[PDB]
Amino acid sequence: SHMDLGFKSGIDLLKQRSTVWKLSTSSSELDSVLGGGLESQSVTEFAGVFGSGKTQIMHQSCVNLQNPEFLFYDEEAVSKGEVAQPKAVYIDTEGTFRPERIMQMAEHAGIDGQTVLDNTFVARAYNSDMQMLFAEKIEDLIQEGNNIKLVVIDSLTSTFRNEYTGRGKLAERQQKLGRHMATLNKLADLFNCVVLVTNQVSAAEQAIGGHIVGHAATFRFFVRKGKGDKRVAKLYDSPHLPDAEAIFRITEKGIQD
Amino acid sequence: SHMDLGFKSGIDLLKQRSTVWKLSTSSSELDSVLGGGLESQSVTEFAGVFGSGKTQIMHQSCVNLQNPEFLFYDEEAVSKGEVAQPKAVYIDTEGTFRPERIMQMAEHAGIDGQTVLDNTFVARAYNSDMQMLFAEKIEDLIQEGNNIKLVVIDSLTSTFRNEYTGRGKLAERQQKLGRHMATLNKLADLFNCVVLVTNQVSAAEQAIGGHIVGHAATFRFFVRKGKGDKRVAKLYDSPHLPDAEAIFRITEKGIQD
Amino acid sequence: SHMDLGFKSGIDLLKQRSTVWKLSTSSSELDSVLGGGLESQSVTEFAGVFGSGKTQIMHQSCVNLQNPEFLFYDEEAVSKGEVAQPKAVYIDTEGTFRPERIMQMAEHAGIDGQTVLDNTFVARAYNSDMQMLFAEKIEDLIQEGNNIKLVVIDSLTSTFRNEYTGRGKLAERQQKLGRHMATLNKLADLFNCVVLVTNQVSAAEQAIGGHIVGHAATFRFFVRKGKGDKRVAKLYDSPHLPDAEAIFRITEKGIQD
Amino acid sequence: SHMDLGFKSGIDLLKQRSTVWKLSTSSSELDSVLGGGLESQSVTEFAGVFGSGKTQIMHQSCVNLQNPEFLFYDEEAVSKGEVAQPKAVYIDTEGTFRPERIMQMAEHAGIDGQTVLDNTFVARAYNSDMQMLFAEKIEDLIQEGNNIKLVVIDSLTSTFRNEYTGRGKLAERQQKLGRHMATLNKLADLFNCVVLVTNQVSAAEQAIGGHIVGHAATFRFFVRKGKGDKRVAKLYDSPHLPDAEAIFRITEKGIQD
Amino acid sequence: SHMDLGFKSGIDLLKQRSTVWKLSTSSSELDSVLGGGLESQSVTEFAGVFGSGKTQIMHQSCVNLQNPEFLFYDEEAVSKGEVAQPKAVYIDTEGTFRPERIMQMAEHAGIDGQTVLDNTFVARAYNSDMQMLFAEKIEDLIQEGNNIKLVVIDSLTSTFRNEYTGRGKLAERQQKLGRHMATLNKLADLFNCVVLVTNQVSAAEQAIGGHIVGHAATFRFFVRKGKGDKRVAKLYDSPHLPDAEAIFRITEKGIQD
Amino acid sequence: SHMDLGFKSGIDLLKQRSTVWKLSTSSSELDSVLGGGLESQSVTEFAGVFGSGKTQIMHQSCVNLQNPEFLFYDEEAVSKGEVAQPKAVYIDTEGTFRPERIMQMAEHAGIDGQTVLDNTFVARAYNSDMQMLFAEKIEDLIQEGNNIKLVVIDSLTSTFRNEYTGRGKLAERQQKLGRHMATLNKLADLFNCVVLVTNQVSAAEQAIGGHIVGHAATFRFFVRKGKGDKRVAKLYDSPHLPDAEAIFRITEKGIQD
Repeated sequence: SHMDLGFKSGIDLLKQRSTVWKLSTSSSELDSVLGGGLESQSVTEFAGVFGSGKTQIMHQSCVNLQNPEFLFYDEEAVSKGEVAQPKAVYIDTEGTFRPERIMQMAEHAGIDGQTVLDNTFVARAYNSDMQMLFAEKIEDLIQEGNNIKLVVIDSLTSTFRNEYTGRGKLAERQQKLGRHMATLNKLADLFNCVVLVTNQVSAAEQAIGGHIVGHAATFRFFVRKGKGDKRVAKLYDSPHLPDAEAIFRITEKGIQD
Repeated sequence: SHMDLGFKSGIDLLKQRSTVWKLSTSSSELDSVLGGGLESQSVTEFAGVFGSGKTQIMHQSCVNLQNPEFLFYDEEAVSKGEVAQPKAVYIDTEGTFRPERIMQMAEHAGIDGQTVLDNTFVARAYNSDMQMLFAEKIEDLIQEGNNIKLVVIDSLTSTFRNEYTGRGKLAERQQKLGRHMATLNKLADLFNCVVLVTNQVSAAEQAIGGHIVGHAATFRFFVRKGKGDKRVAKLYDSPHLPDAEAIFRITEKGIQD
Repeated sequence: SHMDLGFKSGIDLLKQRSTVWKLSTSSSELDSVLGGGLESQSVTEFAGVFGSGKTQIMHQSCVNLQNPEFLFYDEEAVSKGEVAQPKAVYIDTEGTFRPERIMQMAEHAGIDGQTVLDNTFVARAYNSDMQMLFAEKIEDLIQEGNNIKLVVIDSLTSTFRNEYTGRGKLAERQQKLGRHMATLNKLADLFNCVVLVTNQVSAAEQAIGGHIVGHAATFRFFVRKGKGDKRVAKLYDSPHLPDAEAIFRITEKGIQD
Repeated sequence: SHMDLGFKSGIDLLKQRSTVWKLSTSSSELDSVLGGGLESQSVTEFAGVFGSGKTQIMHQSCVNLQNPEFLFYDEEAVSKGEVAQPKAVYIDTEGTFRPERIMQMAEHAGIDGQTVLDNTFVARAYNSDMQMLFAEKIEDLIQEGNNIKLVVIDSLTSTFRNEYTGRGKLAERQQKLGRHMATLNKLADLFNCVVLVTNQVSAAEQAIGGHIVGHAATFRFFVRKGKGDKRVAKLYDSPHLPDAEAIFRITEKGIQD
Repeated sequence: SHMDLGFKSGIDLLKQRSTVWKLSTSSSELDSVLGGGLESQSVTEFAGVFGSGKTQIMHQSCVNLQNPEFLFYDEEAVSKGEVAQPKAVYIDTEGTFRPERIMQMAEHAGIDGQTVLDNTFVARAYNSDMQMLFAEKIEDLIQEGNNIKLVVIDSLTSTFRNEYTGRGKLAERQQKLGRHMATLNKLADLFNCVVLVTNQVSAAEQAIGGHIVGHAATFRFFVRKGKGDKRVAKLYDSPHLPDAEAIFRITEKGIQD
Repeated sequence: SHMDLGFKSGIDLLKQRSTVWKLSTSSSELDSVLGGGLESQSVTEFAGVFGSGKTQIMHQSCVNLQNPEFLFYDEEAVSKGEVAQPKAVYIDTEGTFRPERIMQMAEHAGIDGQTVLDNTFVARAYNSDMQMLFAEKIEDLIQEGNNIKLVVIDSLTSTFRNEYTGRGKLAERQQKLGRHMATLNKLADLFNCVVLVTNQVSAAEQAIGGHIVGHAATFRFFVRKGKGDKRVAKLYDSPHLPDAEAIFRITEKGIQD
């Protein structure tokens, strides 16, 4: 009864810790910094400038979800049915979803592009209202028998930024964002899935949204452009992992190395 | 089912791509820059100064909609009925609709002007509330048996600009705009129509409304005055078309060359 | 069913045009500048300083409405029944209605004063709420069988200006005003009557209200004080008439010359 | 029918003008400046500094209302029942009602003080909400069978000034005030009574409340202190009376000369 | 019927003055300056710095209410039944109620302390809403049969001051305060009880809350510290008493001299 | 009857004091400064910079709750039943709860860590709404049969601080804060339990939230860093204890000295 009130005993916390599964990024170093891969029941943020690869990682994650081998879990804790026919939701904030990139990534990966597209729900959000409502509707998707295992918010803050210009209404912006973050954390946890969000950085080195976002994101990264198609992801916040940097590349095959 | 919620599988996206039809502008160069013509399912923005041709293109579009040969589409994906007895909605926020100019453009196009007027609904909006409400009521018009295939918003921002003065209400202005842009995209998508919007520019060049408007418009142009009756439309934003310029003219015949 | 939704076809607009009737101002020059007289289906604004004659023109219009020979219309487009037993509504925001001036003007015009006073409804409005509500209640007067054919708002902006002092509530002011402008245009349109409004000006030359008012008034005048009882009305905005000035007098008889 | 809607024909306006009655102020010169006495159906304002005699005039009006001979009216237009058992309402905003002063003025005028106190309702208002609600409830007092013929608001702006400090809420204060003025004029008009209000002045020389109050007060005075107990009431605004000054005194007998 | 609407005839007002009773403060000088003691049907305010004795006066009053000889009234206007089993309500804003101080004052006064504690209702208010609701619930305590004859608000403004920072919120703070003052005056008046409030002062010399409070407090004191155990209460606002100072002391017995 | 209305007689207050129990902090000096231990029916605040020991005290309290020898109470006033099977609520605002730390503290204290984890409900709050709602839901946990005797709010203000930036919202922040403080006090009082909260400090040494928080917290500490693992807890606000400092240490066993 208590868990229905949003509470969890210390024992409930430990138990649920065993049902955590992870999704590979197709990058050795990146998976390593992640301590296995992208964790479920948590929100992972990739913040950087445009072209840094935040969106590539999002597309790559939708493809990988469709490869049974890219999902790592404790067999005696997570049944094979729990992760069967896994579906992905991609909330698109600026029209960044590219089906052809999904195909390309699928092909070079030996996955059926057709299947990734068929199992990835795309929601085009033109304002913060839609963005937040789509997130909440993910429960409805799961209620219609869709095993949503990956939620992608690309991007987390552009609609809020575009709607709240002026530090005179920043509090209203922060509260709405905090509400969205609670929703994102709620579905990662209640539906044992991984939630990923992309974000931008401001002038001195912080992801947009302040602490309201930061205190609510379990894993946080800054993504920088190396030379050429190289990228470096820096994990600077995680509950128990060490801060570390991982280098990788973005090619015709997607995320690699 | 998922579609009921606003989500589209990647496969659905590809499928909807096939039903996109285009409307000619009566200018080869502009049509070529558009990659064929003004696209259904998208919001196309024409931004420029007063007298730059924005309103003329809107009128030309209403006339052209009444000539079957001016609509281009895949006869394998779009039935004749889908585009039969097509009608236009012209939401006029400053009193720019001119039935006599419609008559003229039609006459010179070998199109009956009476037919254009009989199939063009004009909605005079004196404030932003009326403007947004009219846009929402387009669904009610369709539901009455009117095959709306062209929606013109001339102009998109004059009302919002006349109401929200001072950067102290900008947030509210931006949120109302975002709501309007969402509705415009919804009409274009759910009813497979072409949605055109005219807009102004501000001081190195930007269409009024910032990113809330920009991010939500699929095709964006800046229209400039050339010598005499000449004009140049510069497409600077599109999903996959190259950024190019097209020259054309505004004559007694309408848009030409 | 479309007109029920506030939409009108191009054809409906032309048909609309055929039923327009005009009201003489008693000034040959002003009538000429107007293209015959004050048009129904449009809002006509007279802006200027106190004493420029705006209020005098409003009273003169109420008197002239009671002279069948001062209403010009196409007999084959408008029945004598539509313009029969015409009544006026005068919404007064500063207590400028003078029954004695009505009497004096009538007498000197060979019109029965009592008939003018008996067919002129006066509404004293002390704030914008009353002002706007009276305008909306004009529809109710009509249902009860009153052939309202002339609506006077003297003055248009006095109350809004007295309530929304400070450019900090200007946005709300502009929106309330836009709502009122829409209602005034609706009365003129739906009930085929002439709507006149008085207004003030400010510096380097503009009627109070900005574009929210400007875009919503079809005929716009600046009225200036000439020498003695002479006045000059300058039409600087109309759909198709030329910009021109008219000189007249305000005498014991009312508007003349 | 049109009466229900707040509208009145020019004829009704003239008619109602015949039912106006006046209340003597006990001062010959002041009664003369007033054109006979304080008029019913109008709001009369007395603005001045503290100690200028405003409150004394309010008390003297409550006393005089109980002497049948201090009410002047057209016996052919106003019935004796209309002015029978007249009662006053004194809305007290700073605890200025003084029953002993009523007693003193009454006896010195040969009126039974007990009768005055017995027919004078006092409403102590501690904030603007109470002040306004009390004024609206005067209608309910009349609806219960009380012939309310005099309404005193002492003072009109006191509570508004105390509540709306800072000019960032001035618009809200001006609108609330405008709503209050509407109510005061409504009771004067609908129940044919005299409404008196006291007010303060500020820097040059203007009653507090601006035009919102000013356009809504039919007769306006500035009361000044003369030598000793002498006072001068200056009428600076009236519909058809000349602007003039009246000197009078405040003694044990009340207002005199 | 008029009283039901909040109005009172002038006769009513006089009838009410006769039922006024007073509560001794234990200080000869203070009682003399008050005209006999703390008056019922009025709000009495003691303003000053921390340690000036405001709270001690509140405590002494709760104790004194339980000694019949400390209540002064006219037997012909107030029945012994009306003042029998009197009870006090103490609204505590910072946790200043001290049962041990009550016991002490009682003991030294020959009054049973348990009787005092048993007949004193304490309400700990942590914010303005609770403070305001507690005052309104006093009516409910009375309806339940409790003869509430004294209400202490310690302090009047602490919560309001803690919740409202910025001159841009001052308007809302003043209106909430005005609503609270209305309630305090209403219970003093309707239930014939004495209402006491403590307040702070600010720079030049005024009690916090401005005129909204000042205009609504019938008796007002500034309480200063003298030498050692001495304190001076200065009555500077009363409807009919002279402005005067009372010196008293805060001792083990409580208030004395 | 009055208990329902939120009022407590002075006798109720004394009787209430009789049932207060205290919880050991495992620090002899700190327990001494506290007059015995953390008191039920009160809110105790620990303010200090990050790493000062606040969160550690919260964890140590959850652990100590499960050792009956650490709860001190009057057996004549409090039954073994009231404190039997006590449970704790830990509202986690930044993700600071650590089950492993709970295990370690228990283990080294001779307490079964599994028992502590099993009887401690954790609530992760990502915004002020959630934070406040969990607090209120504690009534539900108790209703469902859980003997909640310890409530931890870690931290009290990080969410409010992250949501309300700028002085233009400070009033709204203070009021939300006030409501939350009232709720915390209410559960401490009604369910006879200990309520602990952690807070930050700013600039000239004050806990965040100002007086709105300060006035509502019965025991207030500023916790600072000594040398190495030493810490000093300074009690600067209590109802009857002396202001004093207690040095303690944070080690593998937990809070000690």
